[PDB]
Formats: sequence, C-alpha cells, structure tokens
Amino acid sequence: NKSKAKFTSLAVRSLQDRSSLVRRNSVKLLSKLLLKHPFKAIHGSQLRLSEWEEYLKGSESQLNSTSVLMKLKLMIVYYKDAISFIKEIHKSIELISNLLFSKNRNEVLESMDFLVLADAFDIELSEFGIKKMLHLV
DNA sequence: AAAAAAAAAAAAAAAAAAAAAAAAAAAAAAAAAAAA
Repeated sequence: NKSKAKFTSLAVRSLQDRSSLVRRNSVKLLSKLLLKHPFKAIHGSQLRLSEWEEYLKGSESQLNSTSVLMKLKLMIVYYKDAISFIKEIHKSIELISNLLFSKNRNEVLESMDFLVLADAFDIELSEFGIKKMLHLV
C-alpha cells in the first residue's frame, strides 16, 4: 500500500511527458489505481476532499481532547495519506482535463475513460472535467 | 565621299549547386480475422 502513493506521484509527473504513448499509459495506470484502492475499509468508494478534511479535523480534535494514543496516531496518518492521495488525483484530473485536446485519438479516449471513472466516485472537480469533455463535439 | 574594319554597349540562352520541402525506412502499439 505504501508504494501506491509513489506510483501515483510518478504517474502524475509522467502525465506531462512529451511522448503520447507514455501519457496514455500513465492515464491507464491512474485509472487502474483509482478503480481499486486500499482506501475502502471505511466510507469506501467515496473520495470527497471536504468530507475527508472534516473527518481529519474531527480526528485531530479527538486526539487533542493505552491503545488510544497509537490508535489515533494510525488513524491520523491514514487520513493524511488519504488526503494526499485525493490531492494527487485532483491534480491528475486537472492535468488530464487540460490534456483532453490531443492529436492522437487513443489518448483522448483514455482521458475520457479516466474522467468518467473519476466522475463515478463523487469528486468536486469531476464536474469541471465533464464540462471540458462536453466541448469534444 | 562611299566602303570595309575594329571597339564597345546591349542582350539572349546556358551551366551551376547547395539548401529546404516532401517522402520513404524502421520499430512498436492497436484493431480485425483465423485457429484451437
């Protein structure tokens, strides 16, 4: 699970690569990572930045107010990892939305598939991606 | 006191060649058809 964040960061960085095939494969990797993630034990299949931030704030308040110490520590580090992953996915979504207008059709199709998958899970910036996709006519 | 002969502007066509636009070669990914 730890290497998942590294793979996501490398894929987001490679999204800006000059080669088109590399970009399509990075989009595929991000789609595969978003389709199944370890972040499903609690409130699975729902990636909302506001809700996760509120949950993290609640956990921080609970810790501020024997097993309790490290249990809250693990919960907080898990929530921080979730927030970082959500931010990375949001940045990747923005990059792919900017990347929608490409000469190669396979890249466009994979970008549309990734945006649809990201829209399937409730995402605040998914509507922007759908709006950008609407101009593909 | 016309008439050859040399010098000089004016003007055709001809030869030239490397630089750039356009097309082919090579490796790899994707889509369709055939065999198990």
